[PDB]
Parts: sequence; structure tokens; C-alpha cells
Amino acid sequence: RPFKQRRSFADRCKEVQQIRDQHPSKIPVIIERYKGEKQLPVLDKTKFLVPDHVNMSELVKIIRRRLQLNPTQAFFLLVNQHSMVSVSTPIADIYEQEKDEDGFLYMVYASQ
Repeated sequence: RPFKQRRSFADRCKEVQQIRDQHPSKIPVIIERYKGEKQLPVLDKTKFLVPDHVNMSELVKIIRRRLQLNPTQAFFLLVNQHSMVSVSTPIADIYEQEKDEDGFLYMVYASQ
């Protein structure tokens, strides 16, 4: 089930804050599969802490690994309102610019 439907807005704020208060150098990112995707698998992990010094290329690289992709597989990692951000764009720039009302940063992966 979608993370937003698995935890109440109340619950979610609280996690984000607990993350802030316990791991202040990490960005809280929720990563999930695009709703209408077929050719790419559901991952066991949806909650990701991402070192705030990195950029989008790092994330694209972690998700490849977890999805067990091969170089050939081009995929899209889209933030928030299906936005494409530069892979050079640092996640901390991305976070401030695109984070949800609940403190998390939501992304989805897709292909084609």
C-alpha cells in the first residue's frame, strides 16, 4: 500500500521530526513505484535517508542497485508532482524546493 495511506499525516510529521532530531544530516525520502508501472519491481524498502550533501545522480544510483537493474535499463526517478530535476541538482536544493506538507520528499520510479 501507498505510504501516505499507511501512515496518518500526524504519524508522518512525527517521523520526519524524529529523523531531524536523531539524524540531522540526512534527508527523509519516500520512494515508491509509479502507479501504472509494469516492467519494474516493487522494492522491499520505501523510506530512505539520504546524506544531504549528495545530488540526484546518487539516488538514481542507489535505486538502480535496489531494483537490480542493468546498464541498459533507462528509468525515471520523478519528485513530487512528477517533476524531473537535474541529476546534478543536490538533494538539499531539491528537498527545500519540493518537500511535502508532512516533511518527507516523495519520489516515484518509472521506465519508457
